[PDB]
Amino acid sequence: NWRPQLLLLLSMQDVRYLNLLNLASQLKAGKGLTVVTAFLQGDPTSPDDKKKGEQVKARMDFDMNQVRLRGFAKTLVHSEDQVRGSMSTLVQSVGLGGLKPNTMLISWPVHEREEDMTEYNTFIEKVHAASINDMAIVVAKGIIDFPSAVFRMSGMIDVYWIVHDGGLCLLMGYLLKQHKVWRGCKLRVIGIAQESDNNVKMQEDLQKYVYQLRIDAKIMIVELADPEISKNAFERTLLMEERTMMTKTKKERMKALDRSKVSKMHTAVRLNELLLQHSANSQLILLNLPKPPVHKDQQALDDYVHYLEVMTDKLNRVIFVRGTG
Amino acid sequence: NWRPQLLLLLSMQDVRYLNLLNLASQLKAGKGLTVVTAFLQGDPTSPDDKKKGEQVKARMDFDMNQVRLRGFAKTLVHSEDQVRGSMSTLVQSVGLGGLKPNTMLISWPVHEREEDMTEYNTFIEKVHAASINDMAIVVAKGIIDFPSAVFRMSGMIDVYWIVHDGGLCLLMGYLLKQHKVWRGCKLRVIGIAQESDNNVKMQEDLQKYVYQLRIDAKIMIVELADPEISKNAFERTLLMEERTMMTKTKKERMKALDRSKVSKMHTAVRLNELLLQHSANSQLILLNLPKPPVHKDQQALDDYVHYLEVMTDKLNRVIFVRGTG
Repeated sequence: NWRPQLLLLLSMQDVRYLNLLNLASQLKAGKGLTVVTAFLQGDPTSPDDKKKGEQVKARMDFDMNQVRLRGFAKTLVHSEDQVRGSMSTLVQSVGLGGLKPNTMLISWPVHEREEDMTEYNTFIEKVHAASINDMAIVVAKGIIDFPSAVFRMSGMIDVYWIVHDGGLCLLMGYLLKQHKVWRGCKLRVIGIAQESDNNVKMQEDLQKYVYQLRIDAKIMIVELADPEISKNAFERTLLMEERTMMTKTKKERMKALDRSKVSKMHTAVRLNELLLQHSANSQLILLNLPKPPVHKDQQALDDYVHYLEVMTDKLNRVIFVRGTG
Repeated sequence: NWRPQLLLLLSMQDVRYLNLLNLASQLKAGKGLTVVTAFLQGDPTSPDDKKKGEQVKARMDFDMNQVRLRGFAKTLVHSEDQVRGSMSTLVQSVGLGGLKPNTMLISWPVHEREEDMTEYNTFIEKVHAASINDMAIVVAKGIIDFPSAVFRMSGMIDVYWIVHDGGLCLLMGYLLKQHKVWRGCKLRVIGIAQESDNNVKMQEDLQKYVYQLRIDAKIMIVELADPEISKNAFERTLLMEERTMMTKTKKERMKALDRSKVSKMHTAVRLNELLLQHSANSQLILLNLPKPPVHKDQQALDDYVHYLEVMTDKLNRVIFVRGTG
């Protein structure tokens, strides 16, 4: 009976903003209390930037009211080279006064021009900040944009349950299904079977699970080692590896790290082929968000983001979800 | 009938910490709700630094309990190069959950070894952060240390009322006078008369003021242009200026800026002579905190701090106070 209490993080300078408000409102369906915080780059000691920030806050309060999202907004002014500590401090200090959000909601980072680099470069920090402060995190990904309360969807919502998460992905999909925007859809729960798993038992146990929770969902089990999917993904990967192509203890440590990199890339591509085969036309896909790298290198962030962009390439809407423990 | 609701800021690594708790407790006398935040330098994405931070928080909760200061504590982990944005963000975001501190309490910054430079270099930022977020600020200065509830003081508390502050300095002194530690003292309100002020009228009007507020305070008016004080300060300044000694529009702009620097230094020294003449043996001195520089240069901070250190040199305990407007 746990439900998300949301904390939205945004960077200010329009589409991703209103999309995020719409998703937040549909998750909450008028209940709860949501905190929306916008980060505005400027001088935190300047009165002119302060009232600029309170104009933004007023505009955000109006918007929340329009999408019928119950809560309040807050603007935070930071200087450019301090966005990192300002964000992580907000997460540690939110609800010093009483409320405590248990769920962070953010947008997938953009990284096409130089303006976006502050939001791209803090992505891993935000993911770590959530789990370290006992919050789930939700990451919305999509250039195909998100419906408002004016629309009625009725296609597929696919929950891929491929990690032990206590059913967190499933809860998010079930919660959307309760809102009128998504109520018409068909919920599907897709398990991915490894070579040693028992597909029939996975199907039966998932069916008994949703039956006992009285959830109207279809159950499907797909094979990660599918011959066709594996051949296709391998051939695709080799072509990708050629584009971006344009003593003993530390030796073998180097080989092992490269091995795992190549292996992780082949896996991402195989997952993408599987998602395209089964959910190319799905209106919503919910996935676990994998553990981010422990290291702060720029290559580590670039690799993490690329892994996930490759994995979810050419899909419509993806929501990544990650809990705490 | 306004009263301060405190927010203490500390940097962690012992004496200044407990001194600050004692002053906070004496201002509040068991009432209100106080937030104590400690800044711990580390990795905000590291679990090991997180539970380190919660040990500190537990130790602080115990200490507040001992000095009978009602409220709670919070530890914030930041990296070293992000202390600036982490502090200013805490001030903007404290009481997102309900409570709203209206008064920041900090310690005068230390700047003797390289460990202190993070706290010294954020001093002006903290002063601006308070006023921009509609908070008064209180700055405790003293190497001669502060009494705990075990002691009874009975010397002089001198409120220098030399700026239009709505009586904020006086309120702070009156509040201490209500606590048993300071109740035995004699409160003195000292006005400083410029050459064109009318000393007799200043005295009469201050006496009628405290009479109508039913405050037991003595009233004294001193002359800033005192011949002896002015001669002494001038001779002292010339000696100081020799130690640290070891087209037309921008020309005159340069001369004017140097003029005001030399003039500000002579004034600081004159004020210090006046405070030593009248309050050398006072147990507590309360002063307005002057507007900090608008510029972020390192020389601007160095000059601001030096001005105030020169002004309050060789005194026992000084509390600077600054409101909002």
